[PDB]
Amino acid sequence: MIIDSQSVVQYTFKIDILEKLYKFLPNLYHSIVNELVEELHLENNDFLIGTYKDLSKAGYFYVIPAPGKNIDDVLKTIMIYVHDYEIEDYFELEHHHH
Amino acid sequence: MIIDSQSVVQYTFKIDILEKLYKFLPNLYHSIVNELVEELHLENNDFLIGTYKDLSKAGYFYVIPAPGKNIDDVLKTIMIYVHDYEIEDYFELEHHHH
Repeated sequence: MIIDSQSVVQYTFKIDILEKLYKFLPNLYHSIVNELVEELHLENNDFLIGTYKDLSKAGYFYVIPAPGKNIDDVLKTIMIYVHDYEIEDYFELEHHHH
Repeated sequence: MIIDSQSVVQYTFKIDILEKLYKFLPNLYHSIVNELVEELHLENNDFLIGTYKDLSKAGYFYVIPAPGKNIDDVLKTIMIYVHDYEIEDYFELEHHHH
């Protein structure tokens, strides 16, 4: 059974480029964020990550590192996966939307 | 970047039959607990689980459910995997050790 409990930290990590993608191509944003979260979970066993329900927090992720896992290492891993989508590419065509 | 943080709960779940296995067949215990943790992580994406470094806590696991995940559901899942090892079997032969 459960015999004890203690507080652990849950971080809110803002990923600027994803928040901006959401503002411009929300549907693409949804696709990328869900593959991102799935792949991070499939390839990493030492942290939890997820989106928030509030759309005002689109682009923000909750992050919970396992005991003994360095939060800053988790962020580096998340960003490596994020950079791989080369989201910068999309903003180059945003002007067609004016 | 990190823009906020909050406290989340980390539970200590004692698994009696594993604690008892550790007391009698520590090496088997080590093998089972490490496959258990690996399989729970591979097949479940909504909670973190792990052993503690203190051997006095052998048989106890830290458990951190993702936001919105019901801790009691996590325990049921853990026990399903634990029961599958049929650890009761081992204690039947413990008397040969007297």
